Amino acid sequence: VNSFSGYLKLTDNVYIKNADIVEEAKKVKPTVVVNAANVYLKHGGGVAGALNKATNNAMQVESDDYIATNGPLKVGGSCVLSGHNLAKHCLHVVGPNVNKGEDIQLLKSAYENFNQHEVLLAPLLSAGIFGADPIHSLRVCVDTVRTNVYLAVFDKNLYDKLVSSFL
Ligand SMILES: OC1(CNc2ncnc3[nH]ccc23)CCSCC1
Ligand SMILES: [Cl-]
Repeated sequence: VNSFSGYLKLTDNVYIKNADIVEEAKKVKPTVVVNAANVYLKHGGGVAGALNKATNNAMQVESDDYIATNGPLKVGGSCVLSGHNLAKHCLHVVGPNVNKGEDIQLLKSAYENFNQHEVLLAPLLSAGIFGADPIHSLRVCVDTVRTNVYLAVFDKNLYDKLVSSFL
């Protein structure tokens, strides 16, 4: 039993809600919140910009030190950093950005990072400004993640379409 509330159950381990991931994180304070990161951990917009703003830019400061030490992530890769005021940890995961020409096949590799964590609050990878089809992202999530994932979908119209079309 956990403290996530109001989710629709899609499968044994995947749940979905119409919610702002920032507000969800502030309420639940989960062990792991997933960021929709880019390889440079430049949290300018989308989910990343919103999560960073909620940390008063502390996420960006920590991320800049991480990159200065380690260099960029790989597309499909991840790193674990602090969750600041939002969660214990933030798992920064880089899905392919279709608006950059990146291979959508890397979406499965990105979701594999979730399997290293028993429970996560997450957005749909490569959705929104990363330009992939969110219906496709949900399918890859369900077919790849085996740990317990609570998906927050900001857009109510999109949430309803994802539910209604789910196979
Ligand atoms: O959910 C997405 C990604 N974007 C966000 N998701 C959750 N919380 C968020 N807060 C700010 C942005 C944001 C992908 C699925 S379709 C609707 C958009
Ligand atoms: Cl977005």
